[PDB]
Amino acid sequence: MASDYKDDDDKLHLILLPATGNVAENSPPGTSVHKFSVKLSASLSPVIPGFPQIVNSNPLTEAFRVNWLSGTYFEVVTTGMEQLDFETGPNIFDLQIYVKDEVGVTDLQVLTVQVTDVNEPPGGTK
Ligand SMILES: [Ca+2]
Ligand SMILES: [Ca+2]
Ligand SMILES: [Ca+2]
Repeated sequence: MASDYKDDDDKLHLILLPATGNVAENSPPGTSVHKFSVKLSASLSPVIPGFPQIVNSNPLTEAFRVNWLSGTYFEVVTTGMEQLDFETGPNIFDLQIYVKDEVGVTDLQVLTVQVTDVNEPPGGTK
């Protein structure tokens, strides 16, 4: 009926199956965690600034954003409103990302973000 039908073949989909992310704790500011690509639409029309979209996240975590590098290439950037601390406890969170083109294409995916403990500098507060 529909499930048997290859619905994916006759529709546009993102390049690089989603989705994983991993950075060395919150040590690097504004450093991309992972990059994802989108298949070129037949229309190939340009998209407005702020490529769609972050719909949800697994709490408690605030330090991520979407960076549209160009055309159909983008990556998630770390260190936003607040920084992430390993000592807090949580090390992984899933981000529900919604993707929409100008033509009206749609796709929802989950992006896991991992936090890795980073060693403090040899010099610092005594
Ligand atoms: Ca740590
Ligand atoms: Ca630390
Ligand atoms: Ca450490």
